[PDB]
Amino acid sequence: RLSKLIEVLARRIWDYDNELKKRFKNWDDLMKAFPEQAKDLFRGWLNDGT
Amino acid sequence: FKYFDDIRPFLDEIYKTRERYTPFYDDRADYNTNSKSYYDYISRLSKLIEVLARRIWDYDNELKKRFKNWDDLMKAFPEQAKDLFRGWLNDGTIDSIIHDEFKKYSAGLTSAFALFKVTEMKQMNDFKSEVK
Amino acid sequence: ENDFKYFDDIRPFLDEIYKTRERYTPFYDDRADYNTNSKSYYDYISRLSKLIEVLARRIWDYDNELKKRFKNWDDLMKAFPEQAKDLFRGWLNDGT
Repeated sequence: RLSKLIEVLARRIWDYDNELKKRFKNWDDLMKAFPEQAKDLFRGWLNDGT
Repeated sequence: FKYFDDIRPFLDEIYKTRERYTPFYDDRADYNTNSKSYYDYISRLSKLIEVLARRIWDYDNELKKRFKNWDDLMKAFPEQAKDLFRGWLNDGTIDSIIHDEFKKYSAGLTSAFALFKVTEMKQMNDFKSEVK
Repeated sequence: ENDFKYFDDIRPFLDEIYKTRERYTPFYDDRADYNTNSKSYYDYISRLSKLIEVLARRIWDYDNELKKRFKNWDDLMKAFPEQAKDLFRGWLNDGT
């Protein structure tokens, strides 16, 4: 039973990896491409309202 | 340090035994009852329950690194917003701010008090026509 | 002053065990074969079992904590244009 239990939580660690590699392929793009996005979104024309 | 290693060469490590030749008739295992096998099995099985907890430490160390990188970039960001605004002032888009600041509000205040003053004057002409 | 005799009322009970600690062999005996029962394998996996389940649950419920921690990332993302326009209206105050 303890062998089955370490197996199933090892599979839980693997789907943490499968989730988290995908999250960091997403996130670090935003942290790499941040200044271009910072120049881009700031030029939106809500500025006259401010 | 994020490495989804692969799933199959870990699930065989829990079902693997070398089975070395420990001799019978020695004092390594005196009574050779089936108890020292249990000790050596469960203690060798609880290695991987340290392993994946170290993997949890790897996750949280990485996320601390991630949010720290974000926090330092947010420290740096007003140094971009300044000189961005200097780009916004040394160009000709001051014609947004001075024209949208000037004309609409000035004409609104002048026409508002002009309408109010002419309406008040019409009220006073009405009032003197009432009085006389 | 002659105070703090808390180091001193220990003295008649600290010489006492030094007296009856090592002068025993004319007064006692070495016989009777007391049995000692000490902890087979079932107490060993007792010592290991609560210890593994108390971190087995505490890595099973890592997902909801991590779910919080990549929820507030997107909370920061949706809070960021507000903070950018709030930063922008700061400098133009002196700017205009």
